Amino acid sequence: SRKKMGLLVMACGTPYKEEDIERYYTHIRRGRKPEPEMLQDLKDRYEAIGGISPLAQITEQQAHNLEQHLNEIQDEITFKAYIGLKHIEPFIEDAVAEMHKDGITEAVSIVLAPHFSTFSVQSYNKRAKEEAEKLGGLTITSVESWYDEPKFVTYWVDRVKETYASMPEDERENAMLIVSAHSLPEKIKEFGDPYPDQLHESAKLIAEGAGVSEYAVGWQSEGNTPDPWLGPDVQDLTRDLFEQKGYQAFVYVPVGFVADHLEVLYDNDYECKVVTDDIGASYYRPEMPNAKPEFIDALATVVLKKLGRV
Ligand SMILES: *Cc1c(C)c(=O)n2c(=O)c(C)c(C)n12
Ligand SMILES: [Cl-]
Ligand SMILES: [Cl-]
Ligand SMILES: [Cl-]
Ligand SMILES: [Co+2]
Ligand SMILES: [Co+2]
Ligand SMILES: [Co+2]
Ligand SMILES: [Co+2]
Ligand SMILES: [Co+2]
Ligand SMILES: [Co+2]
Ligand SMILES: [Mg+2]
Ligand SMILES: [Mg+2]
Ligand SMILES: [Mg+2]
Repeated sequence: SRKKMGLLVMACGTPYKEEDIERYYTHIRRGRKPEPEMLQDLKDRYEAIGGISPLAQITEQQAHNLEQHLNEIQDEITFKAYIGLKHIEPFIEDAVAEMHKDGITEAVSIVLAPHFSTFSVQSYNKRAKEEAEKLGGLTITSVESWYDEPKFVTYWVDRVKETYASMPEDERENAMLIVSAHSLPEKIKEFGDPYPDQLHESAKLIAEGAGVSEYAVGWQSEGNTPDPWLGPDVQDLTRDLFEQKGYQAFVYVPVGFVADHLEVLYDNDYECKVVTDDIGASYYRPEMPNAKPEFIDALATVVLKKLGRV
């Protein structure tokens, strides 16, 4: 008799259509509606990267493929996936309430972001556990980080190796690897937040496995509050490294992100590409994991290790 468990898969969320941009960004901006010029700019950015609908499908495909793969690779537990999002429905609290309604009493959760931080992961896990306590009769064990799962490191190692192998010889010998995640306010350091240290370790592990001796760590997508954010930003970092040593190719691995959305398809593939085009360097950014089987198997291993079953 297989034990039934909920599988709570958490992520940032995306709009589902253009008419959701206003409410999604209002939520991100803590209740402040974007001005009309910003709404129009955002619509244009989503159009430029191919549209909203495909981006909105990825978390669903990740959760569905993870549920089915976990149920196939072991015989003790039957998982059912529930998606809980930060900035649009279904919200984290909606997902926990659905688990409770459906008779789930025991769940494991994972955030689709590999590094722990106090701003994101800790907040998602605390929200899920508080809703479970309010409803009663349900407990959640939560994954806190997974950047160091060997199967996840290997996903990026093999993509980097392929990109370097594809380069002309002069590029391969004069290239720079930039490994990045979403910036946060520097003030997280007051709490001892390990997020920066974990990004640096991701970068070390990926460069090491791929045999890439020249690499750098940067941040992207910072906000505009007056307090300093973690830097350097990838755009400034790229230009500075070019001025120092004249690299002919830049390879971007935004390891903090696991799915296509604006902060990769725009903040790397447009904003960093503007800089590389300006300095005459080639631009490379290997594929995001999305719902590919190699990545799903890494996530399933993370979950089963957390439960002590591997
Ligand atoms: C809020 C937001 C946007 C606009 C974006 O592109 N992304 C991501 O990639 C994440 C993880 C989050 C949150 N967002
Ligand atoms: Cl936590
Ligand atoms: Cl953990
Ligand atoms: Cl951790
Ligand atoms: Co247009
Ligand atoms: Co136009
Ligand atoms: Co199916
Ligand atoms: Co399937
Ligand atoms: Co550093
Ligand atoms: Co952001
Ligand atoms: Mg319409
Ligand atoms: Mg750990
Ligand atoms: Mg920006």
